[PDB]
Amino acid sequence: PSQVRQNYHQDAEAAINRQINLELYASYVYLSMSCYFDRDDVALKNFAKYFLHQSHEEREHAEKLMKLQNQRGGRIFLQDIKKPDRDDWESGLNAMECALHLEKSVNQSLLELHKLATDKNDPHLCDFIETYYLSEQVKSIKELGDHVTNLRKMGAPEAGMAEYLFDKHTLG
Amino acid sequence: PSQVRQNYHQDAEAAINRQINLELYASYVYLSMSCYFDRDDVALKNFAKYFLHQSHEEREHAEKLMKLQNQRGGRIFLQDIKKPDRDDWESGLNAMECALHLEKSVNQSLLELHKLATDKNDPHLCDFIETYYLSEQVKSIKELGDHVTNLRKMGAPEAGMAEYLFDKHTLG
Amino acid sequence: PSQVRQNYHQDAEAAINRQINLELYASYVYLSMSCYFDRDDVALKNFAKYFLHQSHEEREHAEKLMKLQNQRGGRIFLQDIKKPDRDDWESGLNAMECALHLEKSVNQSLLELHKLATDKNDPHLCDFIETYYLSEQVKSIKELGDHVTNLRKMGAPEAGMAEYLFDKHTLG
Amino acid sequence: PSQVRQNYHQDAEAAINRQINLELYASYVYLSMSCYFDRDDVALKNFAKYFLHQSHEEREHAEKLMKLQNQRGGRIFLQDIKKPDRDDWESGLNAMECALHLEKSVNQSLLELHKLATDKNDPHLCDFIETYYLSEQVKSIKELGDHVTNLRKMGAPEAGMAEYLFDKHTLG
Ligand SMILES: [Fe+3]
Ligand SMILES: [Zn+2]
Ligand SMILES: [Zn+2]
Ligand SMILES: [Zn+2]
Ligand SMILES: [Zn+2]
Repeated sequence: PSQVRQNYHQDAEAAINRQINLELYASYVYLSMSCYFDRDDVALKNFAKYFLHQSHEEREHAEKLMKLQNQRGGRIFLQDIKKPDRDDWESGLNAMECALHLEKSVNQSLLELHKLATDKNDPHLCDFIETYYLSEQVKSIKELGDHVTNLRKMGAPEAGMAEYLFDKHTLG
Repeated sequence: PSQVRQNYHQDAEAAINRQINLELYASYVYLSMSCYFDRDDVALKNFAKYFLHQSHEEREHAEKLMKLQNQRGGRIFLQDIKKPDRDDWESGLNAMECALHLEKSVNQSLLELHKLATDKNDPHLCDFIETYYLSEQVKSIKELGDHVTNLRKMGAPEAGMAEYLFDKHTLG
Repeated sequence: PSQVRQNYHQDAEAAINRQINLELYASYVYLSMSCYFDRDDVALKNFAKYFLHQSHEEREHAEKLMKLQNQRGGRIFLQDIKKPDRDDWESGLNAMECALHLEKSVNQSLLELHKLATDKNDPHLCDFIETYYLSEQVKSIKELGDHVTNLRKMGAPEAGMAEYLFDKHTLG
Repeated sequence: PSQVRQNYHQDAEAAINRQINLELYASYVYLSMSCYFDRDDVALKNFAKYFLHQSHEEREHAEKLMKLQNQRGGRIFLQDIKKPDRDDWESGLNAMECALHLEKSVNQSLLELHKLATDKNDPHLCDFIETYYLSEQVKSIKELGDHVTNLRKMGAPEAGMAEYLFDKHTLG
């Protein structure tokens, strides 16, 4: 038992390691999206910048969880970061929809984590998740949903100027 | 009789209280519109900001009338603020048209107020309405009419990019 | 179902709309108080400023709840804002006592909201209420109780100089 | 007929000269009050400063009317400035009450002036009175009424500390 460990159940430790892997996976998905918008046959620089920023933020989310694990006396166990589900994201709209789907999955994992921490009466972990993760995810889900709504309304992907003007105004 | 009261007829007092209720109602209508444009399936941030600003301005219009009432020795009598006529405003264009209709109704109430004050030979009240209310309403009616013209001309609500580009250029 | 909605029960949505109506009502009560202290036969400018500030803060509390509702994929349903229970608040002390009573009622509604959100396992909503509403209400209840204690101790409303000197020192 | 005179009836000219005399009289009343509060057996410096400021403002009101008369091609005819009704004003409260009475009389003369100008279809004169005189008088009446309310509530003149603390806080 670690000298610092107190009120930190092994199941919470395991769940945090699973959450760290999920955050790194999301970063890598966002990186793939960012790479796709940089292709010469896609050529949407603002979409590329948006998703690269999202990748870096998710890397920060993972590192903050690692700090939490070490702070509570648990031991980080890293696992393979699986490749994203596709290399061709097909459009700005499609990419935003997939990012929405991803963000809601991460949100769902965090809610399961919070329920475990509440079941284990770990108040510190609950408040950590509440303060640094759940509100951020709610904001990001709302942002992505707004992006999808606007793109769909503009006629994306079929209306040729829709992704181009969205890239300039909203993401520029 | 209030120690300050002079040349201030009870009918004018009643009309001012009615005007205060109308100004608060308009604020609450604008608030509902603002809430509608913030929905994830509408997602027009500049329309939301515009109508929230309008709500705050109408709240200021009401409070200025309350100050007038107290200044003249009349007594403020507040009434229920009725809910707006709808929660779904259906489009930017529709919202602007309804706001135009509302602004002209408020204008019509103020003109009736000015006619009453002229009939009662209350010069101070007439000049107050003229200086702080009628010109503002004329400017706001003209602004909203211009907004409606531009949106209709752009093809709103059916042309998908019309509300989006109006939100960025005119209201941004 | 809204594209952003996740772990947000319809009962919580309804309770938030009820909370929005309660916050707007409180703003309107504070506005009426503010109007009363501005009367020429009351003439307590600092009491008027205090309650007007309180009205604006409660309007901000309502708008923050509206933002929450839209963020979680729920739909705002506005209701009539009922008029305050009286137009004559009779004294500074009486007004402070009524404001204390109001603040504790709002607090009681928020605690019921938090209990519902805990029953529904909605951690985000619980933390939102905890972070932005409950502590503010505790501070405001304590402030108002202190104001009442000081006014009662000074001999208000019967001691003529008590409300006057409280208006200058504490609220000035 | 003056080369500049246009739409300026002789009755309006006479009424303006009467108004100029009334404004100078009010200045001289305020001066007498100011002198009274400077007496060694009264010794209320802030009451003295208040009424001296009021005297200077009324002198400015008279001079603005003189400018109006010359601007419209009328001829100023000055009359004796009658002495104030008393040299002993007996208290701060009594002085404020008399000032309220004076301000309302001046207000009543201005409303009669506005009615004459409206009967004579002199829009410029009406707007001049409305813009520079009626609103100022409404503000001053409300201020004096508030002062009287506060002094009466504090127990003035019988409560010894009431005029002293009002002089420091409100008029200081
Ligand atoms: Fe003191
Ligand atoms: Zn994350
Ligand atoms: Zn208005
Ligand atoms: Zn509140
Ligand atoms: Zn004057």
